[PDB]
Amino acid sequence: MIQKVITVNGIEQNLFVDAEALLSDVLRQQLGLTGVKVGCEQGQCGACSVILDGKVVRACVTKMKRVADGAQITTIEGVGQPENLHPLQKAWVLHGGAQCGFCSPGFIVSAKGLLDTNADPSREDVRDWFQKHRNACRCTGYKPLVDAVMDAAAVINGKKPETDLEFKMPADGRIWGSKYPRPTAVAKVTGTLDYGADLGLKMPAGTLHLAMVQAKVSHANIKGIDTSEALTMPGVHSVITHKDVKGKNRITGLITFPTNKGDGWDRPILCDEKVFQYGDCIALVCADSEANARAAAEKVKVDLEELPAYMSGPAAAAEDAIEIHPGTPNVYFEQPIVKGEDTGPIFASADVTVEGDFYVGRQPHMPIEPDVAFAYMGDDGKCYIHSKSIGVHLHLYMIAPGVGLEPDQLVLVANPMGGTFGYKFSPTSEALVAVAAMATGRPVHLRYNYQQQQQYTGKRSPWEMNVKFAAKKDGTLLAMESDWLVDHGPYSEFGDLLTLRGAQFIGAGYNIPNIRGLGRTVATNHVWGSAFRGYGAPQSMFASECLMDMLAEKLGMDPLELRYKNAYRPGDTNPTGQEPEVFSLPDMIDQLRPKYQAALEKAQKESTATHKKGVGISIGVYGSGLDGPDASEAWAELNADGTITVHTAWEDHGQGADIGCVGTAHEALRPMGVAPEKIKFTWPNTATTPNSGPSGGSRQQVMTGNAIRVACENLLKACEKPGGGYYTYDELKAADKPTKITGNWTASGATHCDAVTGLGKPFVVYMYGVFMAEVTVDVATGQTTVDGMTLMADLGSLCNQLATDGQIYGGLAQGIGLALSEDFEDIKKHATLVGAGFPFIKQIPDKLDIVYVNHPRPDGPFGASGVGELPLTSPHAAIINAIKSATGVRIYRLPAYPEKVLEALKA
Amino acid sequence: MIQKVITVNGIEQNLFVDAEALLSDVLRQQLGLTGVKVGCEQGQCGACSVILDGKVVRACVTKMKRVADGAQITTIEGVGQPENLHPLQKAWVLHGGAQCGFCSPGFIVSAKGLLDTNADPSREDVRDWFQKHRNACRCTGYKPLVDAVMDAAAVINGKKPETDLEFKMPADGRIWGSKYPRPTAVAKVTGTLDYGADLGLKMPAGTLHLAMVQAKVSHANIKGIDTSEALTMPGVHSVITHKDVKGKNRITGLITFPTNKGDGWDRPILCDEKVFQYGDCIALVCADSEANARAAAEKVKVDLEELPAYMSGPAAAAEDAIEIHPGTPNVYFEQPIVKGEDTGPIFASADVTVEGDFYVGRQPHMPIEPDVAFAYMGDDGKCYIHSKSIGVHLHLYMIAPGVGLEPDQLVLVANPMGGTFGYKFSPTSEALVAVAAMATGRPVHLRYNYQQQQQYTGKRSPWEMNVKFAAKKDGTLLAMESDWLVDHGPYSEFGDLLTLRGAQFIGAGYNIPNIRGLGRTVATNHVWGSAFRGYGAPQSMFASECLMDMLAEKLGMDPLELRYKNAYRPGDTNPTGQEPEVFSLPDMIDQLRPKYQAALEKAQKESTATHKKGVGISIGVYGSGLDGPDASEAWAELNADGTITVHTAWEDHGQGADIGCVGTAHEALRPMGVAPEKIKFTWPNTATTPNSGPSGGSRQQVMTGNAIRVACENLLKACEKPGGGYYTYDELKAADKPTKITGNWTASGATHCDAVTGLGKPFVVYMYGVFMAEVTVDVATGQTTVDGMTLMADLGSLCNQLATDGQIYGGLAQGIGLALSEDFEDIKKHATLVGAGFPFIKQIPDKLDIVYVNHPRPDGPFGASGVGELPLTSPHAAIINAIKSATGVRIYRLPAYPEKVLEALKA
Ligand code: FES
Ligand code: FES
Ligand code: FES
Ligand code: FES
Ligand SMILES: [Cl-]
Ligand SMILES: [Cl-]
Ligand SMILES: [Cl-]
Ligand SMILES: [Cl-]
Ligand SMILES: [Cl-]
Ligand SMILES: [Cl-]
Ligand SMILES: [Mg+2]
Ligand SMILES: [Mg+2]
Ligand SMILES: [Mg+2]
Ligand SMILES: [Mg+2]
Ligand SMILES: [Mg+2]
Ligand SMILES: [Mg+2]
Ligand code: NA
Ligand code: NA
Ligand code: NA
Ligand code: NA
Repeated sequence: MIQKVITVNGIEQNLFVDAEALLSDVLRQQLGLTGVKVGCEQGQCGACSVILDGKVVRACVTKMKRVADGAQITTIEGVGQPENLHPLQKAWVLHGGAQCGFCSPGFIVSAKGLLDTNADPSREDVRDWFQKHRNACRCTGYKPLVDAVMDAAAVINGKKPETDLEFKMPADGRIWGSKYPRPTAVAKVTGTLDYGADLGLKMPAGTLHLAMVQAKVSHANIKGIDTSEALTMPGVHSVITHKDVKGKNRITGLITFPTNKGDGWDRPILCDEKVFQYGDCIALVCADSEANARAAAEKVKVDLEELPAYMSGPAAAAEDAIEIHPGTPNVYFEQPIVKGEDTGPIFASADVTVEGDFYVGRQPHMPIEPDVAFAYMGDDGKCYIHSKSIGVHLHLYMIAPGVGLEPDQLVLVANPMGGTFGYKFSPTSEALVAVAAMATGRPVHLRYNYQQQQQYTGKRSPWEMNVKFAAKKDGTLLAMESDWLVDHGPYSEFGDLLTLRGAQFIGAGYNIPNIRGLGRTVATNHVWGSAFRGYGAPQSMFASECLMDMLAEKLGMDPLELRYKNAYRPGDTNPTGQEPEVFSLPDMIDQLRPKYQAALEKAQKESTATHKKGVGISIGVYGSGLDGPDASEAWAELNADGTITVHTAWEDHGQGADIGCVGTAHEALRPMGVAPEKIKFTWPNTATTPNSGPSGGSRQQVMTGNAIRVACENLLKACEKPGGGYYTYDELKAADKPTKITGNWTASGATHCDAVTGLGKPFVVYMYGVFMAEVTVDVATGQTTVDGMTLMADLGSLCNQLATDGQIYGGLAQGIGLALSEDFEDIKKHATLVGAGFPFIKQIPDKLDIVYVNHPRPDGPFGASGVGELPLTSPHAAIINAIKSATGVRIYRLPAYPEKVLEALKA
Repeated sequence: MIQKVITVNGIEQNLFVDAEALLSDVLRQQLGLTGVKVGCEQGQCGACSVILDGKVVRACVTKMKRVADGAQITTIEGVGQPENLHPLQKAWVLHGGAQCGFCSPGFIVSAKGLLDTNADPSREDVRDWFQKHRNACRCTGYKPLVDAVMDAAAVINGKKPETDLEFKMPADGRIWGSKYPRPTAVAKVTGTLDYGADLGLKMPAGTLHLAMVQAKVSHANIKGIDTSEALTMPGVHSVITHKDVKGKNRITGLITFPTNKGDGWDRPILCDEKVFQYGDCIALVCADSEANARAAAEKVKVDLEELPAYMSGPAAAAEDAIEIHPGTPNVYFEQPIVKGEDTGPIFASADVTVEGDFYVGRQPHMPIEPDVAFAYMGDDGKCYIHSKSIGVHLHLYMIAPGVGLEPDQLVLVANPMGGTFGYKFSPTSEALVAVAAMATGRPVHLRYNYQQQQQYTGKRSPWEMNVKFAAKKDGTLLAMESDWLVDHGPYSEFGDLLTLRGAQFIGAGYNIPNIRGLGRTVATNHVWGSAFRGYGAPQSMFASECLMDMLAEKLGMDPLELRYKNAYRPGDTNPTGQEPEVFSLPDMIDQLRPKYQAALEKAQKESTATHKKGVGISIGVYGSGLDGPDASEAWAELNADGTITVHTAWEDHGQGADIGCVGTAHEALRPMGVAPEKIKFTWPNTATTPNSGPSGGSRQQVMTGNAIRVACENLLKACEKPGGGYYTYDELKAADKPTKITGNWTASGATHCDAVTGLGKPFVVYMYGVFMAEVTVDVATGQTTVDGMTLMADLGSLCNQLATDGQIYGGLAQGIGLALSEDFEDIKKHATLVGAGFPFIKQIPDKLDIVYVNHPRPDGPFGASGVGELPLTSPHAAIINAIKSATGVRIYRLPAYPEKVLEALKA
């Protein structure tokens, strides 16, 4: 050990440290500076950025031996605090740069380092700086972060007054549609919002820290578990196995389709008879620290009989394949789509036909914050779980039978969380922590490292697809045929539903009267499927939007004009036979057209012999809702202090559940003149908030926004005074009148898609958009650079523009990754951010352009649709179409790795 | 466990707690708010004061179940921070209210609570508030704290501008003699100075926490130790016993007098053959937490043969008594005093003689911070100890042979510390933590609780005394006889030296030509003797100053006038035959006289039948130095940034080592125009600071102040430019000239007192004072209230008036405790603050008056003497003399408990 006397955030610290200890651990654990966020732990994400003697360093890869006596360190806590915000923090809030907020401290500290060395950076200087310092963001697409740095710099430079970094209320007083900052922003930009790992550090002594004993093969029969060496190791309390589970030790898919061949009870909590994928949790070590638990987990010995593993859909679907779940065929679900007339004769007599085979793979979510959860037994006898769940009520029912609790004896709460992008539509760690809390009686905390986040959370499910179009010479679509095979890994939850998405979205955007297709879901031993932003659309629409360009090529037609010819207009129906609710695609195409033509001309002018430029188009469509007559509930309550609490379980991945609540409520409450800062939101809790439903399917703004609107309308009625005006809390309580008022809303016009035909009216609101990608391909290396993305978006009406702009930029960036760099195929190589192709700032163009072409929705609150998943529906198709425009080569199987593009260029 | 969402220091906290947990632990350990100080842990000291929902509460006795959802908590961190100080914090700094600083956060938070309820309190309102809220201070005597509250209130009320709470530099630029604030004040008032327990919380995981296995009988032969049950208990690493000690397992007294009958090696580190007092440490449990170590220590079984214990000096000194240290007589030292002619014949022929038997007991130091230390093995192979040592070099040599290290392989460092008042002139925990660090190889931390602070740190040693005076009718003293028996408990360190103090100080202040006396030191089984502020003078001068009043009474002379007749004047010598260096007692008496006469008249006028008022006088004298030719060393270094570091081992109990250094250096550096904020001090460290010596004997201002002066004079010479002016650092380094310059100083005129006669010149500088106490005695209950104290003080020249005023107020308050309420006689009953008679604010009068009558010392730096121990030399004699004045009764044996006074009143 060594004494080091240094200054941290301007205050002398008399530190006692191991010279080999990591600065991140010292700052977070010894000094309580949990504003230093840790994600990857490998120097790749920048979340742990601190200033050390004028240099921005990653604290997770800086050992204390590198910190000199008398060193100066600054963390986010030294940049500024609530009510003493630095210009960078104020700018972040104003520009909406904190979505999940997990990267915000690190970007802000890094930016202070930049501005201390270059007071007047260009936007490119800012981008170069964040590239060099490895500041990674998965939510924002980087543009808002650069915007914030530039604004702060202007203020620090005296070019602009600091008051201009503070939001100015619009003249109309309306926050609906405005850039009003989100309530959680201040906490996020000051490092004072506690995420799950932060909470772990602040839990009491005697909290047990868990480590997973995980399968290191992909498929096996388990013969035994020996914990004897582990029990002797430092700090170890006990080891938990399936024998300690008090219920069924299975997670239920809950809404497993009747025509699924499996019962939906396939997924264990702790493996008992079998390993089904690499990473499966076989045991939990409980210890006094994460470090001691992990060390001991390495000594637990599992005796396995390894089995041949099926690592792709086609392998597992072979007629000869051995059943992974004995008694259930590996191909456990099929969904037909049968619209209109038989397609065979139409293809035979059509002027033109096209066909393609396409692939979209196992995209990894890559939030900056790896999975983390904790649980404890309450003083009331219930088991409490606090996690990254984005469907607390859903997950309660998925896990309660398995853990052996009745639903009223378990409570799930959503912690503040650093992104999910859908992986948390699935249970991950909740059942594990519940079992351990129940077995020990003690609080327990489980933090995944980044390798576990990659290997042992669910993934976008790969689809192998064949799609065909028949059309007239004038471009009018006549018929479509489709086939898709969904590799869902070993756990069935929502796999049938994901497969149904192919019937709904392959070919969406156009009038196609005649469709014959079939989706099939297959169990494999690769990573299990969890929702990933777009949930079936990125697969489906990659195929159909690439195939539209192939059709245009075969006709000698411009691909934007081919889309214009076929786009939904009154009278048309979507693939499930339902009429669209608004018709904005022609409007959006007409408004895009001159920008597309100019982009084509620029690409022609600026292309060189070696660097070929191209422009690509695609359409995106997706539902806002879960299928059928989805519903939500909210409670609007006048509090004694005159504030109003809007109680919901609107789960916040980081997308803006807080501001969606406040903005929607504000608009609904305008007759009573309620200031936005007087409106409070509630963190999701299954005991004390209503069943608003999960934040999946881009649904909350529509479903919960409507429930909030109704609850607020009902509160206004409850407060109305005879003769005009409104009663105060005191007046209502004195008259023994209610102050907490319910509202509910149901999408009553919706119906589930049929099991035989796929036809129905699954959503009452959809999101519609048109993408344009501008790219450059280096034909010597095959490397593609995306120079610009544009989204024409019809969101009906904006609840909050900081929220929607940010959602779109973030989705576009994930689309660039999906197109060019991302996959989870190689269990070890793709288990790091850099290994799996995470998009760092230079991969995302500064030119991300949005044009809102909003057609108010009949059933949306104040006309709103969702936004969340729209920007990932097909940006990757636009990008691949742009590579084709540039070079003549078509990549059918994502991602467009440089060598793959080169091979195609040279064939 | 329960989730509680509350606000702490204005920030929402999502807390997870045990409902039974103490708020102090939650705030300090879970939230890192080490500004909440914990001392007593029993709700008696107020150090842990926090504001909870507008009420000031003691966090150490507030369980989390009392903290409601939505509660608001404020700690010192929420009051203000460095560079954002609250008016109360600024006022504390300006008024010098932070000496050790350990109580400062709690008083400030408590005061904010006061001012939030009563914006314009009277001084009595402030006192009533601190009484009610149990805010205890052992350093300041409370008056400076009340001063600070009143000043802050005026500012908060708009009656006075906030800028007036900031120090204004004197016109002359001189900080010597000024009220310049001490460097450490800001950290203390903001809770950002880490004391030893705070450091423990900020040490790395894998630091082991120690608990002592202690004797629960006073005297025994040890037969065995069974650790078997303890080793099985939660979190336990190991148990350390004497078998793990690598050296002699004894602490050496180091400077044991040759005529001592013992070898000075009597004190074990870990008991091996015997228990010598209740509380002796027999083993150390090492565990993952203090709580787990303590729980396991309760299960360690010690097999003992209890022996009869001698619990007082007279019992142990009986001719028949069994030797506690076999081979050494219990009476192990005698010091004669033989001055002038044989006293028998002088007593026989004198006009008047008086005699008395007096007792001063086992006063407990009662710092607000209980003892704490830690140790580790450095990367350099040395063993480092960080403790409350106020003599780091001294303690290194006292313990190194016992722990089995050569002196260069051990390093002792003084942590910031919450008071000692001399107990840390002794080793307490240093050898214990060293043994454990060496045995385990791991960092180790040991915190005493308040019961252990009381039972198992050293104490003022009781003296049983008989003193006699012979005098002429006109009051001229002719001769003195003295006998004293010093109960030193079982451990000899500095016991012989303490006994020699009786030869030096019994009768000090007056010309007494003929003296015959004898002091004897005896080992007992009550608590071992450690220095307590005044170190022999409080005992010695209680006897002689009470006896002077008895002489005055027998002569029918006024007791101030009797002192005036006899006080040192040129030509006189002190009891050791040495001439005083200055002669200020007559001056001080002349200046006190009219205030004494007015006080007498007030007492006469204001006395009633039931409440009798009186006025008492005493003189105090004490040396500044350790005996003989004491010395110190300092290094003055010009740093590259133009600051100057003054390197010393001036140990800070809280008295002001920081400001003594800065003020003395500033004065010495004035020719070069060095601003005070440019002068840095060094925390004591045996490896990297010079052997400046211990902060004992009121010596540092004289010894180390002179060394600092010399080092600074030498730095000026090193920086002088030919032709006038001074070179910069850059100019000196370029010329390859030295920048770090030594200075030393020795009290060359001093000699040790003779072993046969007691004569010598032990100190070259003394401190001189005259006390006046004003009291009221309720003759129905025997309760005495001290209504006022005055000290006429000759300190030569003031380095810093905030420091000296505070030292005097603090010493006067300890004198009130010594006189009226304090003892450590009953091992259990006196093991709490309240049980042992700690003076809370209402026991200390707001009227504490100082008059400086400074006679510059020939050998002091800029004329300064010490101050530290002067105010405790005899205030308790003045108080007892005032009780006699008021009521006619004399208390001979302290303390003057009400029942004791009543018994005397009624006899
Ligand atoms: S770079 Fe440190 S946590 Fe990712
Ligand atoms: S806001 Fe950047 S990772 Fe979420
Ligand atoms: S009153 Fe809480 S530590 Fe003393
Ligand atoms: S300053 Fe109050 S206890 Fe030391
Ligand atoms: Cl057909
Ligand atoms: Cl391909
Ligand atoms: Cl490649
Ligand atoms: Cl004699
Ligand atoms: Cl008495
Ligand atoms: Cl009493
Ligand atoms: Mg500022
Ligand atoms: Mg038509
Ligand atoms: Mg190749
Ligand atoms: Mg202020
Ligand atoms: Mg004389
Ligand atoms: Mg009695
Ligand atoms: Na901590
Ligand atoms: Na792993
Ligand atoms: Na802590
Ligand atoms: Na004890």
